[PDB]
Amino acid sequence: KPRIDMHSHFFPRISEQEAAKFDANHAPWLQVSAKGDTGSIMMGKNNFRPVYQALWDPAFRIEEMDAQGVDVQVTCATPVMFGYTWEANKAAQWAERMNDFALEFAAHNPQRIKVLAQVPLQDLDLACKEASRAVAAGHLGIQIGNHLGDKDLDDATLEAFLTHCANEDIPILVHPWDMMGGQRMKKWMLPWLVAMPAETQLAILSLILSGAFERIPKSLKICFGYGGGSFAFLLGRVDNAWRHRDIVREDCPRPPSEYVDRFFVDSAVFNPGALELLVSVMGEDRVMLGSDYPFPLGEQKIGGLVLSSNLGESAKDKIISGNASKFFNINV
Amino acid sequence: KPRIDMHSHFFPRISEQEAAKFDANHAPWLQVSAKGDTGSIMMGKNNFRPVYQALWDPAFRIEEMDAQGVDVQVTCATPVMFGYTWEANKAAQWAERMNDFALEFAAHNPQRIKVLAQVPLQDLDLACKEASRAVAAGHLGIQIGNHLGDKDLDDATLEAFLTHCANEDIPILVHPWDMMGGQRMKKWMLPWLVAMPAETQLAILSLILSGAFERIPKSLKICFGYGGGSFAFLLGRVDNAWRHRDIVREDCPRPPSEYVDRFFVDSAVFNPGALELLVSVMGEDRVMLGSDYPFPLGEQKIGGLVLSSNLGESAKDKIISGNASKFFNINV
Ligand SMILES: [Fe+3]
Ligand SMILES: [Fe+3]
Repeated sequence: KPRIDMHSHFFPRISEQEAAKFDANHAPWLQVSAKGDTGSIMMGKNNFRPVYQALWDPAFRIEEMDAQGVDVQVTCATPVMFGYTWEANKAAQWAERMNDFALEFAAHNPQRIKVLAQVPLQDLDLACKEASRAVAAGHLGIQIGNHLGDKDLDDATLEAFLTHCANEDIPILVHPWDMMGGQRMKKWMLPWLVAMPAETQLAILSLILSGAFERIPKSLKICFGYGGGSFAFLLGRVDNAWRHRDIVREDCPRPPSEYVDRFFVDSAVFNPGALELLVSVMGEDRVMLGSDYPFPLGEQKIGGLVLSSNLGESAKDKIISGNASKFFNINV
Repeated sequence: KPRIDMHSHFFPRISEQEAAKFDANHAPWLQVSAKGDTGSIMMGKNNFRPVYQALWDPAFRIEEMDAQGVDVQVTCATPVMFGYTWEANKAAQWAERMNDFALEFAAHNPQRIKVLAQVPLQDLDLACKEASRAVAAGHLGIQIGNHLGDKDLDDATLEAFLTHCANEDIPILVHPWDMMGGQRMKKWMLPWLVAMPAETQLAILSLILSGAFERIPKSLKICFGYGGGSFAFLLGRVDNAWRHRDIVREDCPRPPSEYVDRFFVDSAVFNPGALELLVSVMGEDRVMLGSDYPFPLGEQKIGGLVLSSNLGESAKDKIISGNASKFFNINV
């Protein structure tokens, strides 16, 4: 039964001078070492993130895919690539480049590497153009940040985007980015451990409590990275809020727990017990295998947590294969 | 078999005339209505927060305890009473009276209503003796906000504040306030559902990943509110990042999950699976029973979630009674 990892990232071959053509210092580019096994993602003239070959080089990535026993990998842009804050034409031009770079990457092996597209999400019209064009060009769906500055997914622009994709049977993966906190989580990767889960939970709850799921067609295929943050665990607090205060219930007609059937989440939660609570809340039909490859905080043995757990026979195949197969309509 | 609820709040009988002796601009005061069953917390002249009798009336509170099954109850100040932004000598006096009004509330019935004190935490020195006075005065411990502005618990002054408390054996309850978010979480009580649990997790992670537990004595008795937020669910992700990045690891010599035997959490998690995970992570000797009385979002039937769960009879006694009895020094 072919293992599918749906959460993985790539970054293309962009030079410093090319990035500068979009933005002096907000546009990302890749610095590769001369040997070319290691390198670093660069913000203007500034070190952003240390990385290795599997991120840019498809040939290298394929061996590591064999090594982990991963047949098909659905990879997407690095959240830093989004450029949601720039001028729309510059960001729309950017997204066409990146999504093409992505097809170029997967040309190496169409059968085993699948790509998701990015969109200039600050401008609804250019975003809908890109979403459609890129799926036409071969992408299996779209990856978007969880918020545009102070605009959460409850915002009419982000709804109208999701409504678009639902109507065109385009699947969406939502990745947290540009985390809250300001000047509080500077040390020990706290952004990744505190805010990122809260960001994702806020994404989920923005749709639930705003009554977004009532307005959006039930045919939308939407997924949340990293086990939907800390949603599942705090769900009971949400339901309690919903029942005992009216301002929590105004725009939401059903108990918030009833909306678990309207979205998906991936398996990356790094704990046996958290995974078992996840499947208790989400159901075996709504969890997919994501690893966050090939970043240091991604599950280093892909499928490790799932394959070693004590869940259904059917359920295990579902999470590692069955669910991701329908969701992205990959040829099984 | 004595039920102890250790997470509850009060507000005192403060006339604006006694409020103005400190401030008529930020210093909050109590407005008792017609009947005398609804009241209001006023911010000098305007309406901050409306509440019902149970918050300010001890006599009424006793009766609702009697109806609820609660035999002993530990109550602490409401977050708006903290004024950690105020001048160190203003707050040192303001806090002294707030803990006096506290003790006046507890005076009615000391056997059953116990009190915890607030401090001018923005000044270590002023806050330190204030704790000692209040404990010598009748309070069983102290209550602090999780963070002071951009200063989290990884801060030396705070760490020293906790070290003062460990030394002089004063137990602490940490309560999230003034939530992160900026201009984002506006409708549906999102600050209280997303930000709040994230604050508490951060407070816990701040001590663990900084290595603060390597310096603070094992004798510190410190509790985190609301089940430690999303800590227990996300602990696996923190262990995984520790294992895979050197910056996460640098100031924390043991794995993060090792430190769960250094603090306590309350049981306000509103979900039976969340609770069993919480106990699985922390242990039955480290969980205490909290309701967050009398706020609407606090548990309706105090203890309901514990008593209707799959835990050891032995285990339910420790949560309901045992642990709170050792932790606070309450004659059963
Ligand atoms: Fe990722
Ligand atoms: Fe509280």
